[PDB]
Amino acid sequence: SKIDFVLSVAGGFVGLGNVWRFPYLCYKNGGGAFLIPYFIFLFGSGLPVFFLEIIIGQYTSEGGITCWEKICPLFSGIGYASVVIVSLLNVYYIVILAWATYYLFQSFQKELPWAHCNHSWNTPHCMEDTMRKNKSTNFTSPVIEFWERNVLSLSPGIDHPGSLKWDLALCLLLVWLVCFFCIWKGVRSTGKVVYFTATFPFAMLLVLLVRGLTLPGAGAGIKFYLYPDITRLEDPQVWIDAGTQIFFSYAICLGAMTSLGSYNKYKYNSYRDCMLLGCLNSGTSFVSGFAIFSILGFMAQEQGVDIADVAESGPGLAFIAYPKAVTMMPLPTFWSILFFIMLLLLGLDSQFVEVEGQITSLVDLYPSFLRKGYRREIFIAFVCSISYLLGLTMVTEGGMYVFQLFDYYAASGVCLLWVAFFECFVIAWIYGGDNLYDGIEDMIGYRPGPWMKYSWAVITPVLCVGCFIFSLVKYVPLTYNKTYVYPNWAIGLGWSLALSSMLCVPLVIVIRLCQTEGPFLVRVKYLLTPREPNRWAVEREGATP
Ligand SMILES: CC(C)CCC[C@@H](C)[C@H]1CC[C@H]2[C@@H]3CC=C4C[C@@H](O)CC[C@]4(C)[C@H]3CC[C@]12C
Ligand SMILES: CCCCCCCCCCCC
Ligand SMILES: CCCCCCCCCCCC
Ligand SMILES: CCCCCCCCCCCC
Ligand SMILES: CCCCCCCCCC
Ligand SMILES: CCCCCCCCCC
Ligand SMILES: CCCCCCCC
Ligand SMILES: CCCCCCCC
Ligand SMILES: CCCCCCCC
Ligand SMILES: CCCCCCCC
Ligand SMILES: CCCCCC
Ligand SMILES: CCCCCC
Ligand SMILES: CCCCCC
Ligand SMILES: CCCCCC
Ligand SMILES: CCCCCC
Ligand SMILES: CCCCCC
Ligand SMILES: CCCCCC
Ligand SMILES: CCCCC
Ligand SMILES: [Cl-]
Repeated sequence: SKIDFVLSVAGGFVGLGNVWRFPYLCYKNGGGAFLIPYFIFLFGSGLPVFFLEIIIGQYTSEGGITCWEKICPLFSGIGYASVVIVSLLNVYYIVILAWATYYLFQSFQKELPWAHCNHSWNTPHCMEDTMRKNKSTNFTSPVIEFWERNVLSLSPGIDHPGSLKWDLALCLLLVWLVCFFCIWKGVRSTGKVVYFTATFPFAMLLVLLVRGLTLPGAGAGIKFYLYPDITRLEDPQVWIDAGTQIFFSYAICLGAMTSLGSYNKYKYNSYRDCMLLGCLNSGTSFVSGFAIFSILGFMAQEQGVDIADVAESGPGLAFIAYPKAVTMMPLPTFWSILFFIMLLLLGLDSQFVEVEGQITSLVDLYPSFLRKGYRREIFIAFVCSISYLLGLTMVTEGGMYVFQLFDYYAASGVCLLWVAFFECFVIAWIYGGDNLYDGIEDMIGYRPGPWMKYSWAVITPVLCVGCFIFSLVKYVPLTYNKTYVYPNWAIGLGWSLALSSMLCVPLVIVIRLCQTEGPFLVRVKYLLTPREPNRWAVEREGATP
C-alpha cells in the first residue's frame, strides 16, 4: 500500500524550518505574496535541486565534498561552501533550541509566566490581551514582553551587546552537552522507536491547528495568509526569502542531502522518495502555517490592531503565537511542556545530523590527524566548544540582532542561492542533464520526464540569477522587526558570513588551476572531466558513456 512506503521514508522531513521559520518569513513578507514565489521556487528549484542532490549522492555513494570531486574536479569548492554554510548554521541554530529549553524550563510551574503581565520584567505599558479591547496609546502584549524583556532582554541595538544572559547561557550549554554526548556515543538521531519521534510532532501540530482554526478571529488571519498582494511581488526581497526558505526547509546546499543520499542503494527509486518527502515537507509548512496564522488573526481582533503589526516580524513569531495558543487551551501548562518538548525534539534531530554531518566531513577532509578514536573524541568536543563560543554572542542582550544577521546571511539569502545556482550549472550544463538521466534510468528503473532537466538547465539558474541581480539593484538593507536599521558595519559583518561561504567556489577554482600543470585550456579541461562518477561494479552498474 502507501502507509508502509510512508513508514519506510520515516518522518525526518519536518523540522524547525517548518514550524518556526516559514511562519515568520511569510509573516514578514506581507501575507500571501510570500506564497507565490514560495511555490514557484518549490516546483522550479526546490524539488529539482533536492532530487539532484539525492541522486548525485546515491549515484556516487559519496558525501558532500567527494561527490563533487567525482562529478567535476573543477567547481569542487561547492563542498567547502556547504561546509561553511552548515558550520554557521550549527552556530546560530542551536540558539533556537536554547530558547526552546528556556521556555520549557519556565513552563514547569503552576501558571505560565507569559499568560499575564504582572511580573518584574513587564513594561508598565503592558495590558492583558483580553483587556486591550474589553475596555501612551501603544500598549504592548504580555506574550511579547516575556519574549523581548525576559527571554531576550533586547538591547537598543547590535552596537549594545550588554551583559551576557547567564540563564540563557546555561541553556545553550545543555543542548550542546546533549548534542556532544549523543554524537560522541553514536546515538541515533531518533531515539528508541521512531514512532514517537515522528508521530508526536504531527499530533501536537493538529492539536495546535484545531485550536487555531477554532479561534474566533481565525477568519481574518487565514485571509491574510492566503490572499496575495501584487505590490509586494515587485520587491526582490520576497523572492529571496521564499526561494531560500525552501532551501532551508529541505536542508539542501548544506551537503546533508548528498550524504543522506549516499546510503541509498544504486538500484533504488529515490525519485518517488524525493517527490513524496518534498511535498510532505512543504505540505507541513503550508498546513502548519494555517495554525499560526489563525492565532495572529485571533490576536489581531483581540488587541484591535492590524494583523501585520500584532506580533514580531522576525524570529520569535513561533515564540509569540504558539505560546499564545497554548494559553487558550485546557490545562495550558500541560500543552506548553508538550509543544516545547516537540520543538526541542525537532531541533535536536536536525542538529544531531548537521553537527555530525560536518564532523564527518571535517575528519575525512583532513585525515592522518583526525583518526577515529582519541583524535575524533577530542575533535567532537572541539567543534562543540568553538560553536558554543561563537553561539555565546547571540545569548547577550543584543544577541537577538546577531541572530537575525546569521539567519538572514549565514545560511540563507544569496549564499544559499550561490550554491544552488552552481550545483545546477555544473550538472545541467557542464556534466549535462541528459547524461544524468542515462544514470537515472539505469538507477531508478525508468527515465523521468523533462521536468527535472528543464529545471536544472533553465528554471533554477534564471531564478537564482534573477533574484541575485534584482536584490542588488533594489538593495534594501536588513532590518529587525521592521523598525531597527542595522549599522553599516553590521551589514558588512553579515555580508562576510555570506561571502565566506560564497568565496569558497571561486577560491577553490583558483587553487585547482594553480595546482595542476600544463596549458591553461588543457588545465581547465582536465579539471572538468568526471573521475568515473559511478565506478562501483558491486551492483549491476553501467559505465558512464
Ligand atoms: C565600516 C565602518 C566605517 C562603520 C562605522 C564604524 C565606527 C563608527 C565604529 C565607532 C564605534 C564602534 C563600536 C564601538 C563598540 C562596539 C562594541 C562591540 O561589542 C562590538 C563593536 C562595536 C559596536 C563597535 C563597532 C564599530 C563602531 C560603530
Ligand atoms: C552555458 C555554459 C556552457 C559551458 C560549457 C561546458 C562544456 C563542458 C565540456 C566537457 C568536456 C569533457
Ligand atoms: C583547497 C581547499 C580550500 C578551501 C578554502 C575554504 C575557505 C573557508 C574560509 C573562508 C575565508 C574566511
Ligand atoms: C599561465 C596561463 C596562461 C593562459 C592564460 C589564460 C588564457 C585563456 C585564453 C582563452 C581563449 C578562449
Ligand atoms: C504544478 C506541478 C508541476 C508538475 C510538473 C509535471 C510533473 C510530472 C510528474 C512528476
Ligand atoms: C569582518 C567584518 C568587517 C568586514 C567589512 C568589509 C566587508 C564588506 C562586505 C560588503
Ligand atoms: C572548512 C570551513 C570550516 C569553518 C570556517 C568558518 C569561517 C567563518
Ligand atoms: C518558579 C520558577 C521556576 C522556573 C524553573 C526554571 C528556570 C529557568
Ligand atoms: C544601489 C545600491 C546602493 C547600496 C548602498 C549600500 C551602502 C552600505
Ligand atoms: C556585495 C554586496 C554589497 C553590499 C555592501 C554592504 C556594505 C555595508
Ligand atoms: C501559485 C503559484 C504556483 C506556481 C506554479 C506551481
Ligand atoms: C514553475 C514550475 C514548472 C514545472 C514544469 C516545467
Ligand atoms: C474546540 C474547543 C476545544 C479547543 C481546544 C482543542
Ligand atoms: C467555532 C467553530 C468554527 C469552525 C471553523 C473551521
Ligand atoms: C497561492 C495561494 C492562492 C490562494 C487563493 C488565491
Ligand atoms: C500538521 C499536519 C501535517 C500534514 C502533512 C501532510
Ligand atoms: C479555511 C480553513 C482551511 C483549512 C485547511 C487545513
Ligand atoms: C566556526 C565554527 C567552528 C568550526 C571549527
Ligand atoms: Cl519549508
